[PDB]
Amino acid sequence: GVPICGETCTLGTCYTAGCSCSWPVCTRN
Repeated sequence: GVPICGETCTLGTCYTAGCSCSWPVCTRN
């Protein structure tokens, strides 16, 4: 849930293992 990954889930993909792809943002827990 916390956006400490700083990745956009726009393409439906996150590089940070553990981060959820909460379109359009990758959030970890």
